[PDB]
Amino acid sequence: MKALILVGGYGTRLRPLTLSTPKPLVDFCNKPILLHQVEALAAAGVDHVILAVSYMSQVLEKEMKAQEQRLGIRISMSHEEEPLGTAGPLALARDLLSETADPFFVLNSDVICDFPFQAMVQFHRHHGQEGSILVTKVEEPSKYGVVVCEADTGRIHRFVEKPQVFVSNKINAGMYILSPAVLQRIQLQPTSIEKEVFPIMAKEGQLYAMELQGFWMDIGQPKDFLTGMCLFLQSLRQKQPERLCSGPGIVGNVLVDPSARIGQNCSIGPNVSLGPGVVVEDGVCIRRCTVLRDARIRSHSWLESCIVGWRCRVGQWVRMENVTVLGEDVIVNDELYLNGASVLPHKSIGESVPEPRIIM
Amino acid sequence: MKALILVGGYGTRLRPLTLSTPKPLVDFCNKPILLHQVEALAAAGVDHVILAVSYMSQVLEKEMKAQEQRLGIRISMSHEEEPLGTAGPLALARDLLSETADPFFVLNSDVICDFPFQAMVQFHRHHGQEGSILVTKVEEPSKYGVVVCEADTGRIHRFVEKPQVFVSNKINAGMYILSPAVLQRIQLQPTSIEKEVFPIMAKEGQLYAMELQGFWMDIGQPKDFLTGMCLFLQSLRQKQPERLCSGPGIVGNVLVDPSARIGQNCSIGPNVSLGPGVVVEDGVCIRRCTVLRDARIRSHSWLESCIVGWRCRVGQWVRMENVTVLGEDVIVNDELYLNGASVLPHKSIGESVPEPRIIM
Ligand SMILES: Nc1nc2c(ncn2[C@@H]2O[C@H](COP(=O)(O)OP(=O)(O)OP(=O)(O)O)[C@@H](O)[C@H]2O)c(=O)[nH]1
Ligand SMILES: Nc1nc2c(ncn2[C@@H]2O[C@H](COP(=O)(O)OP(=O)(O)OP(=O)(O)O)[C@@H](O)[C@H]2O)c(=O)[nH]1
Repeated sequence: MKALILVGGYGTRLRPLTLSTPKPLVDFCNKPILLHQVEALAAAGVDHVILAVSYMSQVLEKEMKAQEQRLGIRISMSHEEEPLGTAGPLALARDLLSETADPFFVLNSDVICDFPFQAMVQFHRHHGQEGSILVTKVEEPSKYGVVVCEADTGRIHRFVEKPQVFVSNKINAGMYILSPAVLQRIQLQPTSIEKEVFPIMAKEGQLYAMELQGFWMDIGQPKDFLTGMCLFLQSLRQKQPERLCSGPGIVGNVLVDPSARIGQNCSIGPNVSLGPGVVVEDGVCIRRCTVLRDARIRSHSWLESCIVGWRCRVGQWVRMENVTVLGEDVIVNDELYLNGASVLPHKSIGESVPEPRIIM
Repeated sequence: MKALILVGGYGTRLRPLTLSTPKPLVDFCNKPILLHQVEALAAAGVDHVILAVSYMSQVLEKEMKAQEQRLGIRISMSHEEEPLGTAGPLALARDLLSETADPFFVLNSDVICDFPFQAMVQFHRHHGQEGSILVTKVEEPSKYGVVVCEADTGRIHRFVEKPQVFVSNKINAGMYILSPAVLQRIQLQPTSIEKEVFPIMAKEGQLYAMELQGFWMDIGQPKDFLTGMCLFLQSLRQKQPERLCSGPGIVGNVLVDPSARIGQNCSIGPNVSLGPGVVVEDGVCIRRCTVLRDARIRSHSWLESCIVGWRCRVGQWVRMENVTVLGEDVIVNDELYLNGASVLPHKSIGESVPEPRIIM
């Protein structure tokens, strides 16, 4: 049993992180999201995964070929020149998914959740048709495409792409299991699967919907990165509570790498990830922020709801609030205020940014 | 006699273009800026030109070994692991510029002008001292650092970085002729030369200043890129008037590459440089704009004062004004309006941008 991962290129959202390394290679709770997905996928028992990339990503082939030898499952490498979309990647890796008539996982990279792989296999064997789709609950139907499910069967009736009508609560979760006949329906042109291929299958009624328990987040956006951060630390607190670092100046769910250093007399608040090799100085308050690797946060700073990129240097007495994202190698001078500043990589900030704008 | 070229790392202005190719590799009037500078340096008779990179730029390595076998002059590549700034590159390549006791050029890449190399050599031999600076006029002194000039000697009494006192009209033009004893003064720490080293040479009175006639531009900025493109097409009109393409639907000084295609019944206005392989369709008005290579502009569009990146697709009835820089592979949909839209690469725009803002 095989599994395709969609990890083509350039996540548009969260652009200051995607400009430096690819979107599946950014560090989500001190680990890339692709390592989370292939880690759970080898926990499922999938033999070999296949990864479909349009962007040339030599650092990603380096990481995945080290990870292929690290974990014990093989990794084949679907390579594309022109952006092939989301359906086209199944049709390039076509003959290999045609080699065995057995249902295969199809996964989006930007979703982090608690993966029910074998329960989804068991649902797909229990319903016995072509495609199985994973759906979740949200609180805001006016953002994502709603799907309507029948009770006790989970069959699709209609796939609706726009909101504001309220025919259904449930939302695409980005996990599919597909049969090879679905792949026979997919052509090599760059078209999207969820835009047309899932719509005719829903018009045939071929898809069925399986529901999750909870803890789902697409983290393709930076505010969605921070909410999925918050929910992943809550799920780690409730599954492996010895892995979060606890202490006297530590509040809530805090996960700290062993390479990370935390200074004397500072209160690190709830729902934070500190990357490997970060240096926190004295008097620094960190709440709901994600600090990626080798980023030094100097003394007496205050930081709320932010993404500090790799090898940054925020000075002393900087205030940082409202989901500002720093790119790689961003130096922030002393005594500055950042609110909504999406700062591009290799920038030096000496102004305060009172209002949300992009610094380049 | 040789020349050092500051070439290295991530020009933060002109960023929509900098994120795809390096800053000396962007095409300025159907030619990269570095090919302009090395082309003029080989017209001067410089033996070998050394360029100092800190950003890993393998494509620059690639076009520079192609240009090494093109122009007949050797190219040496000083490599820096972390940023050494603009004085550090003098110190890293310092044993090569210490091999011969000649005065050497050191150049900024973002300056495009009519290069008076041998006149600067004659001026440096006449004044007979340590360092010679090129200076030029400006219309607003409140933007750039001013430098005072004595008549009939050209010596620099004082170097002022900050404006708004009006002691001098003249501005640094980005070309220096330096002795080996300047590079014995120079140090291996990432300091910049125009911060500290030129100020203590001006403090010793050791600097002298040579004045340009006209046609100077620093094109590190996109509006400055368009103004320098206007000035370069004016100087190209007065020097090689048979190289600019003339026609019935062509107004002003227009440079068209031989691979570029221009459709019927369209009005290409003044100061327009079309790159190699661009496709201008039927009824497109383009004034004051720079269209880089492989970019298609579909029918009935209107473009004024804009930089169209590589492999773009501007749709039909699109209006673009106010220095809207499109990055690489930007698909603008039909019937849109862009005013100041500084669009990042690999974007698709479906909305009008009425005010100047950054689209990521
Ligand atoms: N390999 C390949 N992967 C692609 C291509 N287009 C999209 N993908 C992947 O498709 C998956 C899901 O698509 P999206 O949720 O829209 O993510 P995205 O393509 O990164 O776009 P944004 O997140 O909005 O910036 C992502 O993991 C992408 O990496 C492609 O052309 N080639
Ligand atoms: N090779 C090397 N080159 C550098 C470095 N820093 C600056 N340079 C070069 O110094 C030259 C002049 O500096 P600037 O005019 O400020 O240009 P810039 O470094 O591109 O910065 P911006 O144009 O404002 O984005 C440019 O051609 C840069 O390529 C460096 O750290 N390593």
